[PDB]
Amino acid sequence: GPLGSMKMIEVVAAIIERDGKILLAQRPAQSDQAGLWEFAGGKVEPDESQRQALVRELREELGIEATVGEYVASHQREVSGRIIHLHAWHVPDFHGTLQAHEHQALVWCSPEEALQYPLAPADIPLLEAFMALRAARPAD
Repeated sequence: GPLGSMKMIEVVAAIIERDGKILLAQRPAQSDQAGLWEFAGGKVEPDESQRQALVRELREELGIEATVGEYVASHQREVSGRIIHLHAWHVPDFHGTLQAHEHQALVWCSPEEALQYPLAPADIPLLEAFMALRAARPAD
């Protein structure tokens, strides 16, 4: 029925895996509290590429020039009628040093460890399949 009657909000999430651990950045929304970490990334403008968005967003937020390669998983959710389309992609390489611009703390923790923390509701299904990818291995 309604296709174009809905608009998608595209968001790319970068899974920065170094040493076997993933990069988590502390940032909530309107919460006066902290402790909840998120997977760094950003919203995708239609005129920019999904990989390009991650690369530039991480360059702006994390001060790193990331190299996008292997896709992990995608998750869909809604924001008052609008469908947000999140892509968790694994960046196997990054140029620079990770810094937190719009984020408070930056931590490296293993996939299994990460899902035991207060991750955003969208980041959970994404990490679930990331650790799934390492444990089941789609290459078999």
